[PDB]
Amino acid sequence: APSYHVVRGDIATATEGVIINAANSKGQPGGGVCGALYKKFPESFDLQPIEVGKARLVKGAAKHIIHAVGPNFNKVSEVEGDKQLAEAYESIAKIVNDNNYKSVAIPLLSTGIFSGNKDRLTQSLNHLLTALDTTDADVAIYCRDKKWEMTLKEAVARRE
Repeated sequence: APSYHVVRGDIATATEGVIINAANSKGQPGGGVCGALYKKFPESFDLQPIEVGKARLVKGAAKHIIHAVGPNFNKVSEVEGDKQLAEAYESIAKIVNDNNYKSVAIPLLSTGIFSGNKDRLTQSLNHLLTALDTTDADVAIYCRDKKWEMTLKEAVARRE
């Protein structure tokens, strides 16, 4: 178990060695970041069909990226989204150790577009910490909004 760092930036600037993005069984990061990532790295636009629970890395000549399957809680029950959330985090956590990373840019999922309505970043964070507690690497979390760097700082402070 390491520390936690927050950076307000974008996926298309997440030069942390490694990036995780949503992909789902469609291969495509739901929302809009698909466009930024394409605009700077069309090589990560693999958008292959992926399995359900499995994360697959994508091998962009511009940069290596990681693509993860997030369940849509909006049309998946708590039982299946619990598993799929931990399956994503297992694929990620195993990959982190397999590749022996010290620090990784991991965004926060299930936070509007997959969740639909309820599950939040506080929760996905909790589970992301649980998976990454299993390493003594570090965890670097972004989002371009600023309220999240405040709240994540506040909780990172209360986490001492």
